[PDB]
Amino acid sequence: EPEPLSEKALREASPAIEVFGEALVSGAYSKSWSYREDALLAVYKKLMEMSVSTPKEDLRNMLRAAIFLVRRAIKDIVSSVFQASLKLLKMIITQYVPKHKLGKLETSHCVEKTLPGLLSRTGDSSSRLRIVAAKFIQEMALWSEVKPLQIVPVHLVQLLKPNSPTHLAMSRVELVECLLKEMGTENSGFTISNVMKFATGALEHRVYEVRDVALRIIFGMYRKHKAAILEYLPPDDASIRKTVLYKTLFDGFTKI
Repeated sequence: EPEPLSEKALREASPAIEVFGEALVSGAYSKSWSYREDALLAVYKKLMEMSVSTPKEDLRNMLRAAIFLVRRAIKDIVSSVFQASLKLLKMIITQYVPKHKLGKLETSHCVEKTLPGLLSRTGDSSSRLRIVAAKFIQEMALWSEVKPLQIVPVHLVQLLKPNSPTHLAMSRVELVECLLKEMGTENSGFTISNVMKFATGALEHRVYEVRDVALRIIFGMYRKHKAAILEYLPPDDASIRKTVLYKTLFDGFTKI
């Protein structure tokens, strides 16, 4: 058996316990990584095998309990556990919700409860994991169930603090750059306004490599939206060119 749940865990995981039983949840909370992976794979199996005749309220409660466990496991240091959480999350969004016609409110809940944690992992000190997490976010943004919600792009363009951790910041600017290229600004969630707010914010970041991606984003936009971009930025003059970024920006525009 997995070790007993702490008193803290029993109350917080009550809805999950109600749905899956204490044994499974104890596995999910176990200090043993194999018990955690097994628990998540068991949740995957339990949800996949739910008959369509299951009352909708039960199916919703089960989704919510599964997402509770997913949200925890997205933080896992062990790759097999993290991967099982992604497998489960992708299944809930792309298979379970549509199978049971639960509605896009449930899809929204899945994304909103997990995206912040997924984004956190893109700040990991190991490149392997940063890439895994960012690629999953990229794929989730483009799933047919998720794209029309316009959730992912909006989350990605939220303020980036100038002192934010380098790996986290780099992953964020690269995600925006990548998804913006692929999705554009029509019905995606990205707009000239929210991209420019994000990118110009990122230009203040302390790390050159971060600012450089922000410049690429702006140059990309400028090619398509010259007037809007120039109207957004401070006006070009001799004084502002004393800062290297703006010299680069405005000279770059003139090069384009």
